[PDB]
Amino acid sequence: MEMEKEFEQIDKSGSWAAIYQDIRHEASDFPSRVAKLPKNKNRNRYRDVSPFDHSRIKLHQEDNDYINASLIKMEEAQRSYILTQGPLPNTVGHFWEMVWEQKSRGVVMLNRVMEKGSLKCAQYWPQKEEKEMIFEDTNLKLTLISEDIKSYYTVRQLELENLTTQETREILHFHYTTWPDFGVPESPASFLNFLFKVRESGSLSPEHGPVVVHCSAGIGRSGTFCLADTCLLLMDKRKDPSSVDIKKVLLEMRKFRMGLIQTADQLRFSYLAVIEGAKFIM
Ligand SMILES: CN1CCN(C(=O)Nc2ccc(F)cc2)CC1
Repeated sequence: MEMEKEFEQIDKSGSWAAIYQDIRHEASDFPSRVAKLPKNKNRNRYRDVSPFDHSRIKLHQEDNDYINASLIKMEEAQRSYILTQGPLPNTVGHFWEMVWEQKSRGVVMLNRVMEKGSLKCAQYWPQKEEKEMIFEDTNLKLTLISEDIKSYYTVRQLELENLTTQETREILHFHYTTWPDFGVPESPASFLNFLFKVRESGSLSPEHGPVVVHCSAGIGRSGTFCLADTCLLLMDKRKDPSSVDIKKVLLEMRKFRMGLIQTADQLRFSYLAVIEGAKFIM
């Protein structure tokens, strides 16, 4: 079926939970043996969210190459993304090592450091220009260059220096700051505006390594971001845009990381975002 009318048909019939449970039943199951090794317990935020072995990002290190991060490679859309958990106190150096080694240009953050009165990720970037951060375990230096605070999101320019080689690179930090503590946004308008700002920066384009996207677990809000982006790109590329099937795209993405889209409300919000976004594109 088309999307917008499939949408009203699920609303009128109140069957979002049944649609979402079908997706969960059909999703791929691949091994995640490296994630479950005992030496990696303090590298995982949640015991039930792990990268598959076949798609995990490897650190360029011979001691321990493990990070909770996955490469999502979308062949028809010609887009790639790295989806990862919010960094932990003992993985902030690994996080920036990955950004460096994968040649990423942008980092997309969809959570606040504290939500619901608890810490959802480490404070992994500097908040003042004159107070830079040094990650001694991976030999990197990170400096805040500029910050632009808007009503729904903040954009930061950061300098990452590889202290072994003295090479430097400019990294863009795109921080969506207004996702509610509970539920999903009422309108997709600010989320779509944010997606378009990431696109306009070049961070999603083939001349760079894959964008790094995270929330707390790296599957819920993060899944909504890449699902909406890929569906809108396919609607531009194909002769028949009504052939784009958001459930099929989501199942393809779940071949590369488990659990993408965590609730039926997140699934409905993803439909809404693609539907409204397709009208603005034209
Ligand atoms: C002001 N300009 C913007 C480009 N720029 C940069 O560093 N790009 C980049 C390339 C490759 C990579 F992996 C990360 C960033 C700094 C100079």
